[PDB]
Amino acid sequence: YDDDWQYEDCKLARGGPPATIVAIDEESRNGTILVDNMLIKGTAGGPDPTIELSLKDNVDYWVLLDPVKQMLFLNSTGRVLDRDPPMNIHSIVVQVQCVNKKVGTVIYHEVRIVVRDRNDNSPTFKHESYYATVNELTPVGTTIFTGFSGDNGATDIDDGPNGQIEYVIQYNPEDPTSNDTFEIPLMLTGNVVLRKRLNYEDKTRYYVIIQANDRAQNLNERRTTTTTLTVDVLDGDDLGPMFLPCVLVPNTRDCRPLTYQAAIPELRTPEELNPILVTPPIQAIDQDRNIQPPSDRPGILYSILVGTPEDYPRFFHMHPRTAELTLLEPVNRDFHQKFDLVIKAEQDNGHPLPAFASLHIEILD
Amino acid sequence: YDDDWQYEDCKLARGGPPATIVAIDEESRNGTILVDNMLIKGTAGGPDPTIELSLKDNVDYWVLLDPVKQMLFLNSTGRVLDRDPPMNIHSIVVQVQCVNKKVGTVIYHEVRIVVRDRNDNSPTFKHESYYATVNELTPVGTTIFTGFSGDNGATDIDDGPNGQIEYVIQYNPEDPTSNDTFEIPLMLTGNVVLRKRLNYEDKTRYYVIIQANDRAQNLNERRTTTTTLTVDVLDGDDLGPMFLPCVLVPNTRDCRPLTYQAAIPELRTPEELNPILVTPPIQAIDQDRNIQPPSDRPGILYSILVGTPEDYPRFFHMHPRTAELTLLEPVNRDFHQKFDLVIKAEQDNGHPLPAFASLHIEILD
Ligand SMILES: *[C@@H]1O[C@H](CO)[C@@H](O)[C@H](O)[C@H]1NC(C)=O
Ligand SMILES: *[C@@H]1O[C@H](CO)[C@@H](O)[C@H](O)[C@H]1NC(C)=O
Ligand SMILES: *[C@@H]1O[C@H](CO)[C@@H](O)[C@H](O)[C@H]1NC(C)=O
Ligand SMILES: *[C@@H]1O[C@H](CO)[C@@H](O)[C@H](O)[C@H]1NC(C)=O
Ligand SMILES: *[C@@H]1O[C@H](CO)[C@@H](O)[C@H](O)[C@H]1NC(C)=O
Ligand SMILES: *[C@@H]1O[C@H](CO)[C@@H](O)[C@H](O)[C@H]1NC(C)=O
Ligand SMILES: *[C@H]1O[C@H](CO)[C@@H](O)[C@H](O)[C@@H]1O
Ligand SMILES: *[C@H]1O[C@H](CO)[C@@H](O)[C@H](O)[C@@H]1O
Ligand SMILES: *[C@H]1O[C@H](CO)[C@@H](O)[C@H](O)[C@@H]1O
Ligand SMILES: *[C@H]1O[C@H](CO)[C@@H](O)[C@H](O)[C@@H]1O
Ligand SMILES: *[C@H]1O[C@H](CO)[C@@H](O)[C@H](O)[C@@H]1O
Ligand SMILES: *[C@H]1O[C@H](CO)[C@@H](O)[C@H](O)[C@@H]1O
Ligand SMILES: *[C@H]1O[C@H](CO)[C@@H](O)[C@H](O)[C@@H]1O
Ligand SMILES: *[C@H]1O[C@H](CO)[C@@H](O)[C@H](O)[C@@H]1O
Ligand SMILES: *[C@H]1O[C@H](CO)[C@@H](O)[C@H](O)[C@@H]1O
Ligand SMILES: *[C@H]1O[C@H](CO)[C@@H](O)[C@H](O)[C@@H]1O
Ligand SMILES: [Ca+2]
Ligand SMILES: [Ca+2]
Ligand SMILES: [Ca+2]
Ligand SMILES: [Ca+2]
Ligand SMILES: [Ca+2]
Ligand SMILES: [Ca+2]
Ligand SMILES: [Ca+2]
Ligand SMILES: [Ca+2]
Ligand SMILES: [Ca+2]
Ligand SMILES: [Ca+2]
Repeated sequence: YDDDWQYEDCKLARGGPPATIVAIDEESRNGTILVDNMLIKGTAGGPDPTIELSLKDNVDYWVLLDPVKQMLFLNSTGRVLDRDPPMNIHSIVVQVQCVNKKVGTVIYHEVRIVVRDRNDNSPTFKHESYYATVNELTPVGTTIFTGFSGDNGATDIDDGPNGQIEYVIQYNPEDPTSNDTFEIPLMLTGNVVLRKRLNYEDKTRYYVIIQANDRAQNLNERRTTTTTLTVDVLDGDDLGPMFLPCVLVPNTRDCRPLTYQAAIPELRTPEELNPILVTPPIQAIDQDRNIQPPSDRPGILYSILVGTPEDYPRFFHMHPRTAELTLLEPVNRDFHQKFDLVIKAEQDNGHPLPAFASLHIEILD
Repeated sequence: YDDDWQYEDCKLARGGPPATIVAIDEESRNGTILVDNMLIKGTAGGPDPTIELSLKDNVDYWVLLDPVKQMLFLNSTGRVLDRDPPMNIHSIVVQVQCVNKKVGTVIYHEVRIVVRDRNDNSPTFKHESYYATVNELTPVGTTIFTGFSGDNGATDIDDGPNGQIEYVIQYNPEDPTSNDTFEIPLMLTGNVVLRKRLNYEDKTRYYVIIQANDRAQNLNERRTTTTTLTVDVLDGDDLGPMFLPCVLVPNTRDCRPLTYQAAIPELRTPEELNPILVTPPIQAIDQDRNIQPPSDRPGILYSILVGTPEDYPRFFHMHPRTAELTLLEPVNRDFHQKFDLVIKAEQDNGHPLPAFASLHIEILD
């Protein structure tokens, strides 16, 4: 038991916890009052003080004390009280030491100054730009970009909601359909989902403007940074062959074929006549003009699909890769005056998507 | 300093660490020798022993001691020394207590029996079966199933390689193309990737047999469990309309249209004649017969694409949704004897994939 602790000098004349806890905003002005009055019993002033007050553990001298008023001030001339990196000052803790002069006892009064975050930083993207490719056959609802994952996206150095990031697509006045074609359903991840079906024939590149905004409680205080995600559409196999030559029908993408022509002298043999010349030459090309890589491009199979009269298979053979037409036996014109055949060109990859053209063959007297 | 510790009795007559460390396989027989000889100096036998030996900390009585031979045995009658759950006995630790009888000193000799894992457990799948759906337009290389993720896959309760799981596709003799169509490139995840392009018209369900095997060092000792991943293909919009009626060309999927027919009496007015009857009625349907959901199904647009003579737009109008044909002005047969028109039916969804049919119109005297 000690009689020296029975005094009230050096003890706090307030309710609450032993620590004196206060809060100020980061980056507060020099001279900002931290504690207006410590409320420590006793007097440090006068010619016969009963107490002596001083600061201990005043790291980097952030706090100044007036021992008579028992007032603490922020010392920040020439510097900034930054809560964010690189400083990371989330609180300032110091001790007010009080000595009771009558008996020499010492008491420390902790002071904790909580430094409140301001939203003084904007999101920064890891990269200057972002890029994705998407095959045009990709179904709607496919997640086509995850490139903000694993901190490759945006970071904000503020605390709490001030540092939380939401990714949102903006309307792009320079590419008005991009915000209709793509969506970010989960703001917290920034992953981009295909919202509308693509068509390589119509549009092959999109500029998707993606903002990253912080979540400050006050909308007027939120900060925003933008990036562009460039999406290139890759040509997919949604179209089949088209015969050449063709004429485009005005106001359409339908390039219609001609009727191919051939003529066979009656009674001459295949040895004499083959190969049978067709005018213009039968050819077709894939309406998908930029399939990559080249090894994914299909071959085209040519055939005589149907024809009139229906005995044409007795007389004609078409090479399936070259479309070369050969005669199989001599033609007696008493029995066979002409043929009208339908030629098919289709892909050899299980997705035939055929085109059709007519071939007229005259038998000559 | 104590003279009582200057004796060799109760100390180990061997090199190595203070703990006596040995290993046995899990599930070892009752009576399995754990330590053949503790090598403790002194004699516990005879009528004047210099030491006394006993076991301490013998949890659940797994160890038996012969104090004279200094031999330890496994006590496992009626039970199993299981290293795996539910027992989880990875080691057995007991103390051999030695008392030096001349001076009463006590020394404990730790014995650690490491229980080695056997590969006595097979992988178990969380679920009886697994299921995925895949739109047929999905590009090759798409990861189409991740359903083993987050422990929804297979678990093995053995330790180390004995408990590691590899997921591998097996050839399915009941569905021989499924192991060609899908692949698991990362054995450790079991995620399934589309390896070959789908076609709903050809195949709509696959049974993919997926084994989960453990990684026991000896192939003969590895354990395997199988599951089936059922994959259903969803019909996608890769095909356009087809006109009806049609006749299928033998050995093909090409259902060719007829030439539609109409006849218009000369000089009668549109009021008198409309609508112009076409035989058979012009109709088309989507060659994709099971697009889901119904709201994704496109409408069909009908039009007169081209025609001869080329003044037909002065005379005829086709309703784009119903294909109804109307006359726009009376027809003078001195100037117009017949028309041969090409009708197009295409989808209205930006992927027209058109079909074409002929329409012959006679002007009647
Ligand atoms: C900074 O604040 C302290 C405390 O009020 C004050 O003593 C000092 O004069 C101030 N310095 C300047 C340059 O204003
Ligand atoms: C105020 O802070 C600055 C920087 O730490 C320091 O140089 C100065 O000595 C401090 N002033 C006082 C009165 O503690
Ligand atoms: C895209 O931006 C425009 C203009 O702000 C807006 O009308 C439209 O609703 C947006 N589209 C989507 C899918 O949000
Ligand atoms: C089990 O093993 C111990 C130690 O060898 C032995 O004493 C005991 O007889 C054995 N019990 C049976 C039932 O074999
Ligand atoms: C052997 O283990 C069983 C099960 O713990 C126990 O009942 C028995 O008492 C033990 N025997 C000895 C000799 O310790
Ligand atoms: C599928 O299984 C068969 C038979 O084992 C085998 O020939 C074929 O190579 C396998 N396919 C793939 C893609 O591994
Ligand atoms: C693609 O993946 C994202 C998640 O990364 C989903 O949000 C989306 O629905 C799609 O499955
Ligand atoms: C920055 O600006 C964007 C709009 O461009 C807001 O969404 C955000 O709240 C912040 O004010
Ligand atoms: C991201 O995009 C927005 C809108 O174009 C710009 O305001 C910003 O400067 C950044 O380029
Ligand atoms: C990203 O880049 C696009 C142009 O490529 C801009 O329009 C946008 O403002 C952002 O800087
Ligand atoms: C997406 O990336 C392209 C370059 O690949 C840029 O041109 C565009 O501005 C956007 O950043
Ligand atoms: C789908 O996603 C898996 C990983 O989950 C990849 O292994 C695969 O290449 C594809 O991108
Ligand atoms: C179980 O059986 C499979 C083959 O079906 C092996 O891959 C595995 O090593 C284990 O022996
Ligand atoms: C998984 O599939 C394999 C092969 O069909 C079977 O052997 C096993 O019983 C399980 O059904
Ligand atoms: C999974 O299920 C299929 C049949 O649905 C079996 O063939 C296979 O053996 C496994 O049991
Ligand atoms: C995949 O799932 C189907 C049922 O949806 C089963 O029929 C098949 O055996 C496999 O387990
Ligand atoms: Ca700051
Ligand atoms: Ca801040
Ligand atoms: Ca911020
Ligand atoms: Ca294409
Ligand atoms: Ca193609
Ligand atoms: Ca076991
Ligand atoms: Ca085991
Ligand atoms: Ca195992
Ligand atoms: Ca389809
Ligand atoms: Ca369709």
